[PDB]
Amino acid sequence: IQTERAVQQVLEWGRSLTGFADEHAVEAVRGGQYILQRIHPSLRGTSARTGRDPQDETLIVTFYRELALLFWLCDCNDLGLISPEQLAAVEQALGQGVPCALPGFEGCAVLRASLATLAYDRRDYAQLLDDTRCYSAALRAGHAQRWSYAEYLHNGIDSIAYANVFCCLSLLWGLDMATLRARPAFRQVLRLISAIGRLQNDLHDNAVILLLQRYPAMPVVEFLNDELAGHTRMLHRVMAEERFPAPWGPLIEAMAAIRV
Amino acid sequence: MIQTERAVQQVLEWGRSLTGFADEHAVEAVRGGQYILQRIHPSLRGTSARTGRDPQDETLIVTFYRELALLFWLCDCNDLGLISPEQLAAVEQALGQGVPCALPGFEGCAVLRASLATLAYDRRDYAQLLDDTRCYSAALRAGHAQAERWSYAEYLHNGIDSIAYANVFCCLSLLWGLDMATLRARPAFRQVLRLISAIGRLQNDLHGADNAVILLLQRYPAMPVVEFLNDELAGHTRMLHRVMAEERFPAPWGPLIEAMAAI
Ligand SMILES: C=C1CC[C@@H]2C(C)(C)CCC[C@@]2(C)[C@@H]1CC/C(C)=C/COP(=O)(O)OP(=O)(O)O
Ligand SMILES: C=C1CC[C@@H]2C(C)(C)CCC[C@@]2(C)[C@@H]1CC/C(C)=C/COP(=O)(O)OP(=O)(O)O
Repeated sequence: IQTERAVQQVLEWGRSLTGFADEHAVEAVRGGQYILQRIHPSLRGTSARTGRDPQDETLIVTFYRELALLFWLCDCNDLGLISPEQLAAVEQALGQGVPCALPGFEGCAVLRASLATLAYDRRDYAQLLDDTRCYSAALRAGHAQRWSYAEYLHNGIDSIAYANVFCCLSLLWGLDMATLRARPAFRQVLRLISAIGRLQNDLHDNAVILLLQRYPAMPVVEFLNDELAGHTRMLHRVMAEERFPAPWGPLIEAMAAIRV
Repeated sequence: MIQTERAVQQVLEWGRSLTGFADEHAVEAVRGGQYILQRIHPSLRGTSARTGRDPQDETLIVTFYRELALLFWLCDCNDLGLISPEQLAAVEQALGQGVPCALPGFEGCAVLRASLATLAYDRRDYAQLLDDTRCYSAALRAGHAQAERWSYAEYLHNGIDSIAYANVFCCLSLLWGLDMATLRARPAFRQVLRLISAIGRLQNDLHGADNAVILLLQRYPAMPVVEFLNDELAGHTRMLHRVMAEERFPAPWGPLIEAMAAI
């Protein structure tokens, strides 16, 4: 599959989601192509064991649809694209992997049914449902926020959705994240790359704003930038000290620079 | 409960086998240790029938106090350069690997470590203590190494290890059979561990070796450093409270974490 075929396949499915915008499909495919391209070499290697082809169109489009779903949900929250009633119904459906009870959101059932069918290790599917609920809640709790930088960063780590991205990749290509999750070190890296992602976004409510409202005289911009530097170094140190199975090393690095 | 001065003397007797050990190390260890044991005493009484570990066992108590004195002494070895870099490295090897120290003047290390191994209710806790000892050691040196200054993030991550709460909890679990090795399998438990440790680190830096306050002030002179940290400390406390509520950890973990927050 090239690019517009993927974009159109994501867009076609998006028509079954009220509030879906073209950009949700376009940016999901662009970000998704970026990640898959950076981990391709590592993937084809594991392809021997799993039997999951890096170029499998079905797997690629499903991965892109999950990314589009994440972008769409974020806008639904930040921009009120759909009603609060609709959002609650959609989040309930996506979090349990069942059809939405309200009309105009058939895409939820389609995507989740697909993920269940394609899950290499079904434990990743349950984990994805879990990450979806966490994500939904972090978007809501953050929108409704008095917040300390610590609490902000803790919630932001879940609202950035990197955990969901990793879990979807594991689900489709059999990357055994369900097993790697048991290692405290892996969990640590997950938190760091996510915080990196959250800071990069807030810098590019939001961190900068939150700290400015509270500390008018604080160089919040440089501070937050040092924080980003700080987290990146800690990520590297742990990446070395620990040795994660392909394609996790290139994947984590890919996520760190997705600011391209 | 062994009398205070009798415990101090027992800690001091062992401490005499560590170059640079000072009376203060034993005295402060017994004071902090008694504070902790008194606050979790009712709980330990409750688990004693199951474990066979008596809250008033002098051997267990003195051993816990000696580990606390060890941590105080190590902090000073770094902070005041009581021993040479070569001697500190050898001490870290013995305490972090559980082997005899290759250099003379530190017999107390292998002695305390051997007692802990022998006394461990669940031997996993001993290996955990060795791990926590390595983290604590590395953190003391990293902090002291702190030129290119650390980010607040890097500081707190390191201060979480340098505060030694993990070590204290692990030693308690080893001695009184508190099943920390199993509880550590729960993500929520590991989170409260990082939380209570960050809390202890912030409180220490504010109340009264790189310091959070002097750190943020040298890099961000204009920012209201102290105000910020006090806000971050309240933030960690709120997070801790909610997790402790959501999750209902077996006794004595609730009282133990509560006691550390107030110490
Ligand atoms: C919109 C996005 C497209 C997909 C893309 C991938 C490929 C997953 C790589 C990471 C970035 C991204 C998810 C990208 C951005 C997603 C999104 C709009 C983030 C907005 O912030 P978020 O963490 O959702 O919380 P908040 O609502 O912004 O507070
Ligand atoms: C490890 C120590 C022994 C036990 C003691 C109790 C009894 C729990 C009371 C709280 C302190 C402590 C945990 C104590 C801590 C030793 C130590 C000096 C903690 C401060 O961190 P440290 O590594 O010294 O870095 P810094 O010098 O504060 O920058």
